[PDB]
Amino acid sequence: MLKKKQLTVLDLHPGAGKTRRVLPEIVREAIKTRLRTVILAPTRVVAAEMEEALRGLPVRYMTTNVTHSGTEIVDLMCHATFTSRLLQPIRVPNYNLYIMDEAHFTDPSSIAARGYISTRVEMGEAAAIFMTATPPGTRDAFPDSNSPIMDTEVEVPERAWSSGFDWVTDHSGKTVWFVPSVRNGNEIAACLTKAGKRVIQLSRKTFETEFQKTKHQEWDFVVTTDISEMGANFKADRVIDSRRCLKPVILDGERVILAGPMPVTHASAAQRRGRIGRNPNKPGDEYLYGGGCAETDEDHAHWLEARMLLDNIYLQDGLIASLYRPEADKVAAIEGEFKLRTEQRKTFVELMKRGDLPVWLAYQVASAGITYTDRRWCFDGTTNNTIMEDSVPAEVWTRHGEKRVLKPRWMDARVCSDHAALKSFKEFAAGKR
Ligand SMILES: Nc1ncnc2c1ncn2[C@@H]1O[C@H](COP(=O)(O)OP(=O)(O)O)[C@@H](O)[C@H]1O
Ligand SMILES: [Mn+2]
Repeated sequence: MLKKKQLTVLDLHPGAGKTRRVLPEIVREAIKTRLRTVILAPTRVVAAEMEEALRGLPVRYMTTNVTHSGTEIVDLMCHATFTSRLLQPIRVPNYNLYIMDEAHFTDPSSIAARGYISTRVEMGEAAAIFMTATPPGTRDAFPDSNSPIMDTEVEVPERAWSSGFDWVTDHSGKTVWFVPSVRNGNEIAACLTKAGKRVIQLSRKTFETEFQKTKHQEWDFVVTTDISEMGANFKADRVIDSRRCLKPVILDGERVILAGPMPVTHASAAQRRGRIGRNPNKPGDEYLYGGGCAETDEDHAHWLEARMLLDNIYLQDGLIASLYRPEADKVAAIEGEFKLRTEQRKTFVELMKRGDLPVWLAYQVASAGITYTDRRWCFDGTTNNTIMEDSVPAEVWTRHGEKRVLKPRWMDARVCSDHAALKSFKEFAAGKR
């Protein structure tokens, strides 16, 4: 059963073998029946794990080993690559079958991809399989696992501590710890180091290049933000979960703020817990969690950002894809209201890719008719848009040979929320990329 007008949700529990056992079964059938197929991985790390599982099968990897093949049937790329080529003039094949792994990923690109795909199925042109243990709207934070898990609600620290949390360091196994922000992770990683622990810190931006150290290095703690929910694999016996995240929120339609950490969805909680309990020979991995879950995530900027991407993907004349139905009421918008014309869309795409700016911010710049390399907007905003570093106004040497205070016309706190984010924006403002 692969060629019909239907979207299948494959929702086996974490570790049941969606990526390693089921996926190759589908690819083999799609190859056999000559079905133009795309496989969508959330990250390059998952893409490499798919390659091990798919070795032997004719798959065209559109990901950074590629050897020429006369078989053109199954493509594999990241969610974000898929959506990006759909925004670009580059021609994306009209696949008969879409296979989305980790189809709960809530990056705006993944959300937009699911909207595009569900619209193609809804119109009779394709089939689709969404692989995820935690489909949108699940209220089960404690699904089944391969091995029994010990769940404990505790007070989870979010700052350095002197006393009160001895159970954290009095543990000899390996721990994955989900923190509410990169800054909080830094402060916690320094406390754990002080106590004689070996700590690796991961975030979404560093995940691709630094996750590999968790396999070629000795560690006691992985201190990380929510990137590791989707398909990160550690050999850990314990997960510590604050169950909270900073959330980017559009305030008064004019700016994005990072709103003070707010509980995660049951799906996120389930996915974090799902990093352990995966080995049937090891009962009693521990899931220690800091608070409750909430499904009130409509204030997250990524729902509107997904509409901004989807308004810019052509399907047929006068038709704009809707969000995947379980995600469609998360955002109030006018369909098409973010559609840019051809040259501004180009700028939008390039501000998001080489510029490395959040979708919301790239949209403000592109739709103002600013070209990609014109950085005068990073300095000409209102004084409440002044970016601080070490409690003083940040400054850069501009491409016009002047020292200017960083003061963007549109303010998005995600570009100055941590040291790495701000360094990156400072180089963008100076014209260095
Ligand atoms: N490199 C590996 N070698 C052997 N077993 C693995 C490896 N990676 C994962 N597994 C195990 O295979 C099972 C299925 O994993 P996976 O297909 O990723 O599950 P799912 O996609 O359903 O979350 C899990 O028990 C996992 O621990
Ligand atoms: Mn998987």
